[PDB]
Amino acid sequence: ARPAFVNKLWSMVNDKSNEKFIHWSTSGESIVVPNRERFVQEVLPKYFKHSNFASFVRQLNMYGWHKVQDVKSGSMLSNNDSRWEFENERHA
Repeated sequence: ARPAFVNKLWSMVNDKSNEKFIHWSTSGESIVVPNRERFVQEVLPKYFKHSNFASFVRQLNMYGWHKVQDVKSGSMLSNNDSRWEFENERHA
């Protein structure tokens, strides 16, 4: 209940050190990574010392958040690997 991980995420997803790198999709319930390159290389190690994007997704799962790598409908999806939208709950 109220872990230090979700408590530190409320400041990173904001826009202080990553001002113009990570923003909300529309009003929450999802995060968007327009430039995962400049982000990870200059943001992932600026909070979790030397972790990788894989470790970041691991914490999101054990706390409640989740990734998004499925192809249900997608009229023209499945054609990009550098810009996705984190989901708060894909399945249960």
